[PDB]
Amino acid sequence: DTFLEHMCRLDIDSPPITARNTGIICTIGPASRSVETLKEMIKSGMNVARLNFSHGTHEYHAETIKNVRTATESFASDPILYRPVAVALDTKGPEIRTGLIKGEVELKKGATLKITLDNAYMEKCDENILWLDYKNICKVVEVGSKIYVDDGLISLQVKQKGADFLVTEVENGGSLGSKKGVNLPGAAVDLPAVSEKDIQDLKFGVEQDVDMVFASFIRKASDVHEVRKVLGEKGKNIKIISKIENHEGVRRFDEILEASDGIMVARGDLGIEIPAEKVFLAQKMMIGRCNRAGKPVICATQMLESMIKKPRPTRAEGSDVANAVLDGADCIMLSGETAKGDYPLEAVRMQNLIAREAEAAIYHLQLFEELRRLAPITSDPTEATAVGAVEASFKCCSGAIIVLTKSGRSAHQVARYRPRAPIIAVTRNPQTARQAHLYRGIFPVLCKDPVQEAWAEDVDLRVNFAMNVGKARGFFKKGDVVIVLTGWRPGSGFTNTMRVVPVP
Amino acid sequence: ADTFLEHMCRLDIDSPPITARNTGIICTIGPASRSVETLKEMIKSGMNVARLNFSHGTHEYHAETIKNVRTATESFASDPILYRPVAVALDTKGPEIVDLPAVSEKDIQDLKFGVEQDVDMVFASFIRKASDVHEVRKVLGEKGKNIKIISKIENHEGVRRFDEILEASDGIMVARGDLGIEIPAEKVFLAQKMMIGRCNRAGKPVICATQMLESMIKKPRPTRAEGSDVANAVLDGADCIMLSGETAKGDYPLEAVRMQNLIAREAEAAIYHLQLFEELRRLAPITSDPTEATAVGAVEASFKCCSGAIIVLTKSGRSAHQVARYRPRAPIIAVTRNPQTARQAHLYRGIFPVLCKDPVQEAWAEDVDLRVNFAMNVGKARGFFKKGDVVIVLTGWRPGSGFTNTMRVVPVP
Amino acid sequence: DTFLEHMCRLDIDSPPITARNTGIICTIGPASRSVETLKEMIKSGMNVARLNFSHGTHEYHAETIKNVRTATESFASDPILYRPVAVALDTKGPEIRTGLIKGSGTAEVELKKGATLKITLDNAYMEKCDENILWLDYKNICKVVEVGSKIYVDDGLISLQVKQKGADFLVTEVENGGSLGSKKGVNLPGAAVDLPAVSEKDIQDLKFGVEQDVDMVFASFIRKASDVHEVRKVLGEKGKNIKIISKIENHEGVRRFDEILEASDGIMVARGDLGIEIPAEKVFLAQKMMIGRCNRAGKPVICATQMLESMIKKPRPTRAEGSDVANAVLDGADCIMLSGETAKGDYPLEAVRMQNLIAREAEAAIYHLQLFEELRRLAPITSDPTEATAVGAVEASFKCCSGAIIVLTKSGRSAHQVARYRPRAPIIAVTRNPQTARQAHLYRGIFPVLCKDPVQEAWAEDVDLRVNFAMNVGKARGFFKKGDVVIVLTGWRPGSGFTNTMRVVPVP
Amino acid sequence: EHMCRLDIDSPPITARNTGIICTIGPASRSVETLKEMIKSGMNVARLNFSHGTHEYHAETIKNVRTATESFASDPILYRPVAVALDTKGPEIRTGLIKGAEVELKKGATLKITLDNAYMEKCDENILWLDYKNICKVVEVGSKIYVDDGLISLQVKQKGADFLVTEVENGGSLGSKKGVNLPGAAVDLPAVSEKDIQDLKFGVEQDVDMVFASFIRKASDVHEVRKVLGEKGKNIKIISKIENHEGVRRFDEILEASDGIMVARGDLGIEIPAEKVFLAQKMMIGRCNRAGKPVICATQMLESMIKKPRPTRAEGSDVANAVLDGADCIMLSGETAKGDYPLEAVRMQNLIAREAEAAIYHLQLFEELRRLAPDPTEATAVGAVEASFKCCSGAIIVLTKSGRSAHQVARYRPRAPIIAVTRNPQTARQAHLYRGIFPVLCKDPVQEAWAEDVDLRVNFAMNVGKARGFFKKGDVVIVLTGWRPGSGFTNTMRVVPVP
Ligand SMILES: N[C@@H](Cc1ccccc1)C(=O)O
Ligand SMILES: N[C@@H](Cc1ccccc1)C(=O)O
Ligand SMILES: N[C@@H](Cc1ccccc1)C(=O)O
Ligand SMILES: N[C@@H](Cc1ccccc1)C(=O)O
Repeated sequence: DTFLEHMCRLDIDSPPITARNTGIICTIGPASRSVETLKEMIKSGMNVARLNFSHGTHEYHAETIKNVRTATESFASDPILYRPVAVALDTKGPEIRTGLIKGEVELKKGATLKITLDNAYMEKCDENILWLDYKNICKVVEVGSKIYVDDGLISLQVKQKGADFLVTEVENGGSLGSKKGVNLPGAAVDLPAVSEKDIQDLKFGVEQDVDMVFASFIRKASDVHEVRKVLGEKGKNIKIISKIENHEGVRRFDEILEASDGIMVARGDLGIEIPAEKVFLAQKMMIGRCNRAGKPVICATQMLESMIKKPRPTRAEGSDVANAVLDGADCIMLSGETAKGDYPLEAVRMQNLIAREAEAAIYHLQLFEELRRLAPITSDPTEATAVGAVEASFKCCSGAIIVLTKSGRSAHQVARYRPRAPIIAVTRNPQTARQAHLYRGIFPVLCKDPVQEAWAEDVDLRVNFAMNVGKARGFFKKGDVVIVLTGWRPGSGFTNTMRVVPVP
Repeated sequence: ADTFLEHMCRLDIDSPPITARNTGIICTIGPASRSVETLKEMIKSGMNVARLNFSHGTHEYHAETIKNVRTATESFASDPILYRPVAVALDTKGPEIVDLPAVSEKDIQDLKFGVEQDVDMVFASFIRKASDVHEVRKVLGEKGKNIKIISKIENHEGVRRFDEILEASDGIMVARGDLGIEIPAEKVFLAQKMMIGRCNRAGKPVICATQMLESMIKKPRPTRAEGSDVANAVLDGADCIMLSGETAKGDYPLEAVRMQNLIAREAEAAIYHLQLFEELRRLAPITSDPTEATAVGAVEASFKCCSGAIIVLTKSGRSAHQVARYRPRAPIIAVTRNPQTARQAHLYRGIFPVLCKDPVQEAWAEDVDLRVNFAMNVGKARGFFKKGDVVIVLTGWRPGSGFTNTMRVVPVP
Repeated sequence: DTFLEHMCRLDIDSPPITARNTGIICTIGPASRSVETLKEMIKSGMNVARLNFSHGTHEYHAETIKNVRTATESFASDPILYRPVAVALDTKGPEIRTGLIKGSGTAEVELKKGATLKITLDNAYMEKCDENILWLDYKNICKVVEVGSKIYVDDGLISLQVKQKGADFLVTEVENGGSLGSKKGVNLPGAAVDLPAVSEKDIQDLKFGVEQDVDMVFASFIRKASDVHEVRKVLGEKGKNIKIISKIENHEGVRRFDEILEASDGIMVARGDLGIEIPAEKVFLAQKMMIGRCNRAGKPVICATQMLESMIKKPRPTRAEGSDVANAVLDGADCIMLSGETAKGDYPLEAVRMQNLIAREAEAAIYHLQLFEELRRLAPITSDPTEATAVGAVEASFKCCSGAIIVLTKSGRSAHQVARYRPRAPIIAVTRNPQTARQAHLYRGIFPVLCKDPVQEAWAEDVDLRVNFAMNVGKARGFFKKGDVVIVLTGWRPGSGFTNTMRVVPVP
Repeated sequence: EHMCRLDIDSPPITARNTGIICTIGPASRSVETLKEMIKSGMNVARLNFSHGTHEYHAETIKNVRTATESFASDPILYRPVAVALDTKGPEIRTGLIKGAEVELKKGATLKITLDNAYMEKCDENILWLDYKNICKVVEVGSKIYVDDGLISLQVKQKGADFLVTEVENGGSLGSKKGVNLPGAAVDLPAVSEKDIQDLKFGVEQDVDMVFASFIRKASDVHEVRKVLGEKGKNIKIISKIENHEGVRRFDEILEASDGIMVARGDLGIEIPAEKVFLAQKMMIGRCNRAGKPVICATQMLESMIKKPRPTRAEGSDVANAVLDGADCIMLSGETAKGDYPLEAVRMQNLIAREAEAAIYHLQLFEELRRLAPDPTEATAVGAVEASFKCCSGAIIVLTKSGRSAHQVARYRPRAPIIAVTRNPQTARQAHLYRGIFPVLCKDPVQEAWAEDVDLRVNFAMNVGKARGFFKKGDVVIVLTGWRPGSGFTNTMRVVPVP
């Protein structure tokens, strides 16, 4: 009845029998590359596998994808318990990176550091000289500008502008390693959004059959469509997730969202570009707008960073990941925790626990009450059935909303209204089953059975397939009642048929 | 905005904060912030309550600090319009290494010292049950009966028996770091949200402590994860935010106070006051106490006739406290001649307490107008409202009233 | 959003664009028995034909019923524009009547105000009544009345108060004076009269209704729940599908309304003779209470008597009658019954036309959204698919501003449960059962249509044909057009257990 | 819905919140009868200036005030009684029957004449009326209605000074009966010479309200306001809507008028009889939205002129007027010339008290809140809002001009509004507004302001406990100013009943 009293009833000693509705995306790297480890990671709750193309070769990532798909299809023998695992391609984009250390160096406060463009010191960086790959650096920043190196752990101040160099004073010190990312906040970064390397990697994704692309450093709508053109006709089905990681992306969010399939909120990279006391507002703004438009939103960076070396996360991390879920994030991404961490499996397992516990603190009723009031007054048959199905899901105490779909668009439209009941998406399309994980609350199942001659025989077969899996995952028992969404005729165009069927 | 989602959607990071910072700021005063000149700058920056950790330091050491807090505070007493009341808190040591005594021999000595030093509130450490709260109440006695007891939840048993503690206490402190080692980390946020929620329902203050801005001890800027951690705590419905080592021994104490003001004022824009009040009105037991009736009616009017503030003429503070439990968007200007209640009012979120130093007029009605006019001048100076605006004034009916039942819709002169 | 706003922007110069959703029942007597008149009455609005079995023999009514069906089936050649006409049998019921005054049945004796009068059960006085002595055919008068009770003679014009009780005699005091004729109705306010639910004639009349294949029975003078089941048992297994509408005619019927409603299919509020029993300042509350309780239950309620009585002699009704009928519609009544206006009056056609005008004007004053909003919260929590799909269809009817709700029903039940929640859009009940199409008129909002097409062997095609049939009628009646969107409720597979399927379909 | 919870056996547990206006004629003129009428529930006494001399009405007013001030000994039980003046206006009236009523039969021929020799010789064949310009404004086929529309005539032949009509709807024709000409450009002045003399007499008699007959446009109300002028600036003008143009140009009339009377009987003749119920609901609704009193008149308990008990159709009609949101309901011939005048007022009190049980006050308030676009208004909303929240027994309002209490009644609370006033005229005028229980304070003004309020609140608290509005332990809401000689009624205090 009230959100306030809903928070008052939260018991920590009471185990949560609420399904972990958010999708877990894991960055696959050197520590989780093997087939055997991936098998366990899928069981723990991995839904999407991210491949970071900032490092490694095409051949390296090709073997990674093979290991991901081998571990996934090891459960294909049992379609009742099978889980679709999506493949993701994270682009490098316009990055500025440091060189190599001669022979990690320790930087002291107030010390003079010379950032050069001379390729003689490319692989000879020390406590005095530094090299980076952005040739137009002295043309974009003036005297007094702040240069951030390695997650913004090392901060510099330009004392004097040079020709092919920059004289900087160290404000924040630390262990400066090789090949580290460089940030220039408030600079006219004139690097292309889609570099020549990005064009190579994006086309490789088309050939490796990726389900989604995480496009880095997206600043405007024209950037998104440049990624759309590179994917072309053969990659028209691949979902483009635009990563917001600077101030311009926050400023021009409306045009980015309207051009993109989804948005990734990189809170670490954003925290360096914009002031720290404003990042929480940007996260809550961007997630809320993605909820309004009904497009997937992923939270990345600074999630469980402590789990790279320790088998347990801290308090602040557990609270921060949970608050992202409460904001309305569809997915939450693990970076170095699963990529190169000492405890990759535990990083996935803890994420399942943190997200599942956050589910109890979500007041679903209000979300649907509010989303239907902003839902445009339309006569769209699918949209009217989507509202009606979620409306009926709350009133019938429904175990699930079974949605029969080919494209996924009808199942995605149900997810927009955020129901308590999990949305079982029945499909024969393997890609749309993988891509369904981007959305919160959608439980995708892949029907392997052939298309039945009669239309009614096919629907009842797919409904009974979803009924079996829903009972297997404990969503609903025998005496429960669920909602089924289908079309009316073969080649319908609209998923407008809603029926309230009791579970056999 | 008609919608909480719409309220989140319209948020703009480039837009300067329009709403004043309703959250309370509590600072641990130690070696770094002990000096009068530093304390003066913290009061200007936004410090409301001064904390003294009795885990270390002698009674001589703390009495010198309390004197310095009051030396810094009373320098602003020259301007009654701009003067800010600063509360003095006493954080008791608490038994450390369970049926260990609720109040140790040192704690009893420290508590009685607080009564002598005229402290405003006690942060009772390691509270596990209701008998622990009553034992602290016993030590304070009749001389410290107006001192507020804020129970510190630090263990698993503190969470399990929270309801008997809250009813007995005057307020609650969520020690998040201390709770983090006692219970699993993936559960602390739920415990934090439950406690803050139940405190909001009860009408009793709630404070968030430990692991707020720990990085500001050595660095002049916080990590963005801390900025989120502080903001969400405020967004849960917390009244006050407590800084520990950032102000006590850290290298950047003044910067920590200013950063606390910036985060909490930014988190203020993400708060939906329409939902908070409507839910608190529904869940509240329907009257029939004339004050609770007038408190609800005033908060509803603050939205309906779009008021700039709620002026409350209170003596003990309880009236402004019962208006604060319903969470209005407009600030609650609590006018009082009592210094202690002006100091203790910072515990409640949304209250701007002002100390009236004017003499009591022989005619009651004239004294009310004088107290109201003072609140108008303060409100205009703080930029809460202007001449054209309308405010809601709350008073008692006659000299020596048991109720604050009188309500006035009054245009600003 | 405001109900007051609706009243503020009402215009009398503006004709009603809102459709008349409340069913019209007409009594067929001497003035309207002719097929030609019955043809014109169906055109004007008539939905249900009422036969008053209080007068006229079985032979007389059988011709009228035949005449009603002759006039109805003349429009059968066009399935799109055909309107089913229901047959209603109004029973005579139990009635207390006096004897004859001093011989002849035309003789009339004056009665003093404040004088003593005696009532006897001795049958020797049955044709020997005067100023002092009166006779009643009710043999059990003494055991239902007590000292100080009221006895009303002839439509409540003569009131009496009993002073002393006996074994089979009553001495009474006269309060209301006037002339007293022979064999006239007697009323007992607040008294639990134990006359049998069905009279010996009613047993004959109810069996006759089954033989004439009636749709509904207006069971007269219902006082308790067992009275309804008495009529039910008489109609038997053969007349199980005949709807029983209980008539509330006295104080006991109002007091024991809940048990009557839970035992009946519908309710009739006969305000006229109910006004004789209970005081005038309480009749309107009884009317508003009973109609409200019927809406919550989801069972039809009809208002009767004192409707357009002036139209028996005049071509136009009075203001008070126009407002009285409109208020009854606004209370939430499903049907509105005409008595002497259509039966024995001078202007039976002008009466049916006027009823269409008032009931259509009242529809504008009704705020449809609120009716559903208050009925949604009061609906007890149930996981029954048939009721759960019904709430979703009415939810969408306001959401996507639908032209109509198309319901494929066989027994009527599916359409009834949708009508319970009162949507603005009409409920087109597509049925193959002729009786279902006729009985549906009892519910407000239901526009029944009779599909005469053969059952298509492919189930999906049989639905599409019935849906396209409703789509054809909907355009013809002007409920919706090409651009509009409608809601369709169906089963799932041939011989479905529930009507669980709902569709949002555009109009071709 | 609380409609299902209604019970006819249980006595009404709520006060009769609507006002009762009774017409005073020969059958209720006496002081003895008037006393019992005030006891039975009469609030406003209407004087119909269509009949009787100025000498006749002055004695009637005297008798009303003599009967009212007999209860003045007990200020707790005292009820203020208002005096109303109903103007004649543009009326058309028949002549006098020679030799008594004549029988008019359907199909017969009746001649309408303007001959002054025939003005007192009216019969079955010939009939005289006072409208001298009837020939110029009426046409062949036009309908002429006589005696409140009971008798109808259709014009068959026109003449220079005569009209030949056919009797369409027959009946019994009395003397000096009212004549209607629907759809005719009646060039009779809105304010006649008699109307000027009657209004000036009203000011002389110190009347509280004027019932303005046959108002078609806004300038008709302004013309009445001019005749009252400076001396009668505080007399409330209630415009009667009796014709079609009054409905068409309603928004301009309401703006110029203090209140509205819905003459349903006259309206049912001038417009189609079926569309009247919509007009009644529209005019009441617009009056409730504007915060001005609306009265329902004519065809209330008409059968009570002859019978001691009304029909159920009359009871259901009178109740529905209240249920539409009417402030007052007026009796005409039932109390003026009827055989049972006292019983008519008692039925009125019963019906309106029973109809009160079927009103959902929370619905009305939540709807009137949103349509509202000032400290006095803001405090008026808050008082009604709180009255539901703390189940208040009453809303006590200290008022001088009455406006403060009128602002409260506008939002239609469930709790009775007790208006404490020292102004006698505002105490009498307060009956126009629904849910306002006016009470006249005759106590001297206390030197200390807070003392004057606490004494007045105690006076209202004694009245409320006597009327059964509340008791010890209940909660009331008090509305006052802040100081003596103040602007706004912005003070709201919640006070428990001792
Ligand atoms: N789609 C995710 C999360 C999820 C689980 C269960 C129900 C709904 C969503 C998965 O299948 O793992
Ligand atoms: N109570 C705190 C915060 C606050 C400011 C302004 C209004 C309300 C609350 C203070 O006065 O400093
Ligand atoms: N069922 C009635 C009334 C009605 C009309 C239109 C829509 C709904 C109901 C008829 O067919 O005439
Ligand atoms: N105004 C009328 C009716 C009324 C009675 C009681 C309460 C409110 C109104 C009177 O005082 O007599």
